[PDB]
Amino acid sequence: PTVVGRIPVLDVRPVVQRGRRPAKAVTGESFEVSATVFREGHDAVGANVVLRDPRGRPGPWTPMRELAPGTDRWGATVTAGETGTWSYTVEAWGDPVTTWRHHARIKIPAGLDTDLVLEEGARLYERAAADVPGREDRRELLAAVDALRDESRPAASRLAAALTPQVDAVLARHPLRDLVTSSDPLPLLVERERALYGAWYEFFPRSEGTPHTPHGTFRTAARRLPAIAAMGFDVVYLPPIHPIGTTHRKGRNNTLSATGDDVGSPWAIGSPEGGHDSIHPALGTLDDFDHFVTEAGKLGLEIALDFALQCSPDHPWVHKHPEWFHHRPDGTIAHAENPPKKYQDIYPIAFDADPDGLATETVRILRHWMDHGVRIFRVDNPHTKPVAFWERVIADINGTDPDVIFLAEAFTRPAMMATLAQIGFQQSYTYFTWRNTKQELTEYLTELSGEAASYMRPNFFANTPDILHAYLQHGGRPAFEVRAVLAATLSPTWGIYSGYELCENTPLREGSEEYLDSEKYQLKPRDWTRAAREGTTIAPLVTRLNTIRRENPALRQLRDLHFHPTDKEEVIAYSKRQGSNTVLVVVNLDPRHTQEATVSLDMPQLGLDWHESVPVRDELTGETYHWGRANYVRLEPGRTPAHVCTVLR
Amino acid sequence: PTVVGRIPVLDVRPVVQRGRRPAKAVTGESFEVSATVFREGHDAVGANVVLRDPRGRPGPWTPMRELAPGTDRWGATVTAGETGTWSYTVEAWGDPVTTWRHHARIKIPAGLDTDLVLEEGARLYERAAADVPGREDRRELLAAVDALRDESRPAASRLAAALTPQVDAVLARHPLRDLVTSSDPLPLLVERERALYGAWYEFFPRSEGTPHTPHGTFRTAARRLPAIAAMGFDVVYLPPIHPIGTTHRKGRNNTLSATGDDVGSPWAIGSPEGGHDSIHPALGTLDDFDHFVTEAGKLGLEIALDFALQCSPDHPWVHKHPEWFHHRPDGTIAHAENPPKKYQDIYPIAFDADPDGLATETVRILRHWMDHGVRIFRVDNPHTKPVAFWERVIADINGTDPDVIFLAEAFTRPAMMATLAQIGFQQSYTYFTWRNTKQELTEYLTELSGEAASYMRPNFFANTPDILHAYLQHGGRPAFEVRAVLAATLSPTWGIYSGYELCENTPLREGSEEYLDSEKYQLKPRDWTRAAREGTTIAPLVTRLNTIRRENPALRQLRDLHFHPTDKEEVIAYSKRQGSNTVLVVVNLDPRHTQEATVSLDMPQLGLDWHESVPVRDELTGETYHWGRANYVRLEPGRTPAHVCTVLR
Ligand SMILES: OC[C@H]1O[C@H](O[C@@H]2[C@@H](CO)O[C@H](F)C(F)(F)[C@H]2O)[C@H](O)[C@@H](O)[C@@H]1O
Ligand SMILES: OC[C@H]1O[C@H](O[C@@H]2[C@@H](CO)O[C@H](F)C(F)(F)[C@H]2O)[C@H](O)[C@@H](O)[C@@H]1O
Repeated sequence: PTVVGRIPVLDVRPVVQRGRRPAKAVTGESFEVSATVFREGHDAVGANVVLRDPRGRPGPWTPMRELAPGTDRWGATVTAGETGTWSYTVEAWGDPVTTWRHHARIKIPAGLDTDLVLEEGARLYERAAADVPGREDRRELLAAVDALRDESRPAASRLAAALTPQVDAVLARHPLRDLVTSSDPLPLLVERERALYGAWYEFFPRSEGTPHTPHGTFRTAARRLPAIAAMGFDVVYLPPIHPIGTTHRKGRNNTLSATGDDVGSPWAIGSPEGGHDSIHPALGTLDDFDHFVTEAGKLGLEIALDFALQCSPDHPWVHKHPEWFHHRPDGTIAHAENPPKKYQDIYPIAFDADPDGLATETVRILRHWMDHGVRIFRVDNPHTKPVAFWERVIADINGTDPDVIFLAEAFTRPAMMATLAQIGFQQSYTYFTWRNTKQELTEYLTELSGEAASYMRPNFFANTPDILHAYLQHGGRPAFEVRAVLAATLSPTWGIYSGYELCENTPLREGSEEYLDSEKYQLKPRDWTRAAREGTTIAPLVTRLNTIRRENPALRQLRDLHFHPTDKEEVIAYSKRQGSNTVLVVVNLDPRHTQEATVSLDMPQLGLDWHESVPVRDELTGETYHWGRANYVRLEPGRTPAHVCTVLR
Repeated sequence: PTVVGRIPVLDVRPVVQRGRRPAKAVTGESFEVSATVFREGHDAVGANVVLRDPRGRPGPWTPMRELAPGTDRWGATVTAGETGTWSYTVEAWGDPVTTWRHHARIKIPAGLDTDLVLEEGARLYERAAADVPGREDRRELLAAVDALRDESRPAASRLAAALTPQVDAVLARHPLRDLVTSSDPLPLLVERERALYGAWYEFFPRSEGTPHTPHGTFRTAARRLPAIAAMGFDVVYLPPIHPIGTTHRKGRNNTLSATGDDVGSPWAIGSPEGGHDSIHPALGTLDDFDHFVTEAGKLGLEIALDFALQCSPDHPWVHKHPEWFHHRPDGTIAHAENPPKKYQDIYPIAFDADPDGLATETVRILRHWMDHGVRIFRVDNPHTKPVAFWERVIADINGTDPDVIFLAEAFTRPAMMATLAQIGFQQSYTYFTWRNTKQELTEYLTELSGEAASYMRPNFFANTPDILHAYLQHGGRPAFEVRAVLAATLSPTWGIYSGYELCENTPLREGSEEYLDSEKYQLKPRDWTRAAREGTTIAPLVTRLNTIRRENPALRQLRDLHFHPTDKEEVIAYSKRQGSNTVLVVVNLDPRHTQEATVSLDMPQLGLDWHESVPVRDELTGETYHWGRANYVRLEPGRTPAHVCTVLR
């Protein structure tokens, strides 16, 4: 038994961990299946992709083409349908009809062995007709056969009868395939739309309180939900909603000792009041939570809860399950770290004394919140827990509830980030916030939209409670507008942390990416009404970007992305396409100076000829333009961060 | 059962077709095994390579190192021993001692609960001691344990006692490994030295005849062997030695009609005198062949026979096995092509009617010649036969006779060239002859010496009966000198086709790569004795190159090769290393003009400091130099084509 088949079909992609983990897609998402296909001798090959659904049913006829001359690399686009575990194969084959046509087209005008050549053509078309199911199609081919054999017609006429468009149509759909050879099937995990596409909004319920009761509840925080939905978001992500420890509770601005009314960090989970399956008593009850979830649902918002597998020193687990922690010789548990950051208010979990107990309890907790309508979890720092632990937990949860989405908050080295996605995380945080120059952005998104897209779905948060980039610090509102445009148009999933709209950008100190008076350690009431009235919010820009995304399919996918040359380092241009929808974006990365540039569009990449010019509408302003191979732009920060254009019919 | 283990160890390389074919080596050859290794959290990892021989026996302790900071890619060099099928795995582990040392070196000077840190180190060293077999090593570690625990001593000195070199030595030999995780085993095929290293000489026995009998015999051809051994060759490759057909026999200079005593192409195999298992009547008998093989052995020369699976029209197979050929509707068999080259004198084989019969007869023929001492086969145009056919044939033969070496003469596209090597071919012809500028050679050898070396062993023929490159045509003798130096020093296997050393360079016509009056179609008597007497031969240079290769282990391997910058386009520099042997080569690629250049060596790549300088000897001349960071060279065509220097010790 040979490893290589009759007609070699090798190195089928996409592939994850040599086939041990599935490649990823979502419903309706297109992606390219490719392979290395060739044969011995000089005759032609063909190839096609067979995508099988969870019941094993093959999809449509999907012929491949060679992707570049001389490479023997073949590819075709396939589209994922319903959710579940799919599989795909590549089939390679001798293509004798293409070979014969190429030869016949030369030998017949030349008068070389024309009777022999034409009879050879007849015998091929006969064999082709054998595997054709439709009688009318069979007759079309038999007609070509009989004309090929009609020795009373001129040679050129006999040949032309075999090359009609009606003949071609039958053969494109039902080619004569010699020596059909398959690859072994590769697995494909198809998940719901929201795993790839969605806009995310993060906020702290406790900050949305009242004059008499500053600490918000689920009842009072539910009042933010309409504004969040009105901005076009689809997911609300909440920091931990559990009780917060008192022992070593942190004070305002990440100081070591809390005083008086200090609320502590939500990530210091657990107290006598309860742990990960409990509600912070100042937020209300489980019933209040259900109400909040119902109200979010009515507005088209899904809740994403923070899952942080760690404990305050006051968490029940500390005495109920001591072996879930590493104890030093004197009995103490060292507080967690993420150097040079220190987390004195929490203990990390130890996994090697009782991995089964931890896993059982972890999925019990997740299933608790799932029963209260939470189908998305934002997983805090998963790279500090064992990789195989997440693999097991996610397979367990998705085994009964495949719609549950896990988002990996792993800001770490590339190997770990990729692995966490590959072992099951539906979504990943990225390096987005640390990619701000044109080169950084171009390089990173080429990586994300390239091969990584077969296992990773990026969630572009333009800020988070722990990340205020110096770009925003130094650039002010024009920088906030640029990052929102970039995040919203470069990834099918993006997000902001509340306060981004107001352009909050005062850091803890120079050189830090922490906010001053961080909301992690104090209530932060914000005057939303005033900001709206005084126009000191970019909420209208955020709203518009999400509307443009909702209306343009090209912006709801990841893999089709192309960067176009510009003659200015500060100006970046790119396009994305999905079917007949084409979006073209031009961004001035300079938040402080006006930039004019020439944008030289890669026209064949837009599916246009170099001479052509197309109508475009800038969806940020309503202005229309006619663009071609080279277009002038002038972008004034404060007035215009970018052009976000749809190509018009 | 999770796909990732406790400590992630991923993407072990080398790997060939995802583990379905083995990576390759030869006895004594070193190469890097690598993997992606990391863990959760911030603690240290360690890794090591377990190389197992054909009987399952593990090699010595082989710890890996991270190859580049922040990449989590780890590697180690291993060395292949005896021939057979080996396996390798990578083991990954938590390295608690490295972790503890790093923490202790910081915390002890700062006075941060030092009693606790030191008691944690004592318990680690206690664990580490329990496993060490050596009783002297054990008491050394437990001595450090006691020092660590002596509370009556200063903290710094308690720690310092755990960091002594004699403690380091023990733990380098027997580290404490936590949570040991292993990759799945990958296969390694180890083959004999000749598969990677050897110098080849191609000649036609019929051309080495006599005045009274111009058509050479095996007995007269044997008298040519001493001069071939004296040039330092190891392998003598003979074109087909079988009867040659008369039907459509080609005439001199590849004319379509043979006349009179035209001997025809040896590749037009078969007549009623016999086929692939027979000897051409004019060469003699099988006994004569045996004499020729015996004489070759006496001189340290192995025979490589040409295997060409194709037939003249007079081959007995044509009527005995008509289904081994593709017939046209009129019953005729179209002659072979390799467009636009036409081979009117032969029929190609068809494989899909009786593949079992063809495979069976093929290995029978090979085994016949193997019984007569032929353990190397040069396989003619394997890419016009099914890839799976060769995979089967090569597995069948190497199954009983693993020492047999197959060389693929596949001048074709890269995917097929690579696949043929991957499915079993021990050696491959290459694009070498069409790589003549510094960039071409640099790029091509970077490819060959990189990842491809895990499955492909290159045989650098500077010429063949079908390839007289324009570089040789225009450059004359000095060009022949350059190509010999390049071929012999860039690859551990190289070869020439006879007449190369006489600098035969007259093309069939301008822009052709065929020789005028090609030996493929006529007897080519060469007056070797006169060429030697008159010095009109570069045989002494060839002899010198082969002696240099025999005396310098660096030139007998492929993977270690580094190119060094020079400030002249026409001058190329490179180095190769194997243990303490280093060879530095500088070549003037201009065969018509003298070239002066500055050669800026990458001293770190030579294992030297940037300021340092080292004694070298140019093994072509005997002249000694002192070379360092930047060296002047002056290379003069016909006098000094190159420097071939060994670094002196
Ligand atoms: O309360 C513990 C810890 O909470 C925050 O740190 C978070 C950290 C630990 O869970 O994990 C991620 F990095 C995060 F969620 F992004 C952080 O917010 C506070 O920053 C930290 O000071 C506090 O000690
Ligand atoms: O005798 C047939 C054929 O022999 C030579 O061609 C060889 C070819 C066909 O076997 O395969 C390789 F490419 C080779 F061995 F390198 C060729 O020498 C002659 O060139 C050709 O003219 C002749 O018809």
